[PDB]
Amino acid sequence: PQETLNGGITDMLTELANFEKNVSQAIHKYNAYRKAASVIAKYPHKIKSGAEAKKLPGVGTKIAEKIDEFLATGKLRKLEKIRQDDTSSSINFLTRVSGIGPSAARKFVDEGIKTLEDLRKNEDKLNHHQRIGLKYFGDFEKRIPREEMLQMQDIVLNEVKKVDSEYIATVCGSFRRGAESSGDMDVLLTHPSFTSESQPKLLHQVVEQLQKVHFITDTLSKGETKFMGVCQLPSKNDEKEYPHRRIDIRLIPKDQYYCGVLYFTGSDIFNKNMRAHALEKGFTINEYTIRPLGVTGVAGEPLPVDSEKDIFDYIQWKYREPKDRSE
DNA sequence: CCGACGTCGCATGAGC
DNA sequence: GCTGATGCGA
DNA sequence: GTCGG
Ligand code: NA
Ligand code: NA
Repeated sequence: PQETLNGGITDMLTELANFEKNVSQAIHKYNAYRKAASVIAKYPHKIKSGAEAKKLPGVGTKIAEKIDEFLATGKLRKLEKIRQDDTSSSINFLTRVSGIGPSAARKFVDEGIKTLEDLRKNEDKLNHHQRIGLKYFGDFEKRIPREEMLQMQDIVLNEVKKVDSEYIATVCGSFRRGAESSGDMDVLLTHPSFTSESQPKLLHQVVEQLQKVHFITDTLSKGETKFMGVCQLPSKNDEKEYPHRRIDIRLIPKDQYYCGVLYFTGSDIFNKNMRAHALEKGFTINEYTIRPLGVTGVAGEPLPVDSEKDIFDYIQWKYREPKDRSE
């Protein structure tokens, strides 16, 4: 619903969330504030009091108090104070650079490094990932229009097939669900020659070809099963250059591919709902396999999966389009 | 009261 | 130089 | 910070 409903509250909780991750380094508190921010962001009424919000799952006593304070005063004293905190706001800011987490950011600010320009003056203290993150700080914070994602998909699917026409490639994430914009490109890759009960170069040569035609421009990380890096659409001649994007490519065993596609398609809320059905039906679904319990709860061997629908079939639920997997 | 809160590949440091 | 923990991102 | 065993 309209941000004007409870935007101040959700923004406040989101701010508090970020400080718990990046500054307090308390990851579970961060997820709590986000869970509260989300359940409120889906609430179709302008909240009148903290008690009204406390009814919602994810909102407890402390946030109810904070909502009371915000509603009455228009702000939150603890948030206002940490905003002005030069050390804390600087630590929180540096973590926006990909590769710089809470630990690196605190180390930087300790030794007087607070800003992007500070990072620029100090390259030899940055690792390879962080340098890329610094290099593309702005572009990485931009979202990717679906039209560009399609143009990116065209290039990925084409070069992948050109390497070996037996490769199977699927762009997952919210893009596969039909989102009008994406944050990055998540590619899932497989080959009939690759199963669980069974080359080290299946991933390399796909990455290699995408570098060869200058789609992939940088590499954050690269192993035998997982690639994380940077890509860029070809500049339409004299038209303004496209922003560099984040792209992940992972090689999954064929017998685990469709459990992988299902999981990385999402949504998170949908996955939660989905593998909670499965439990009530005697099956355990994770990222890799679907397995059966189990009179006492001993999970048996992974069931054969040749498609997404195959998984739906096991747990007696009808196949639902990626379009309709918001929850 | 008090533990769970996802899990893991890769890069990198520490430990030895 | 080998083993394993840590930081990071997803 | 919240939930739940
Ligand atoms: Na609640
Ligand atoms: Na970061």
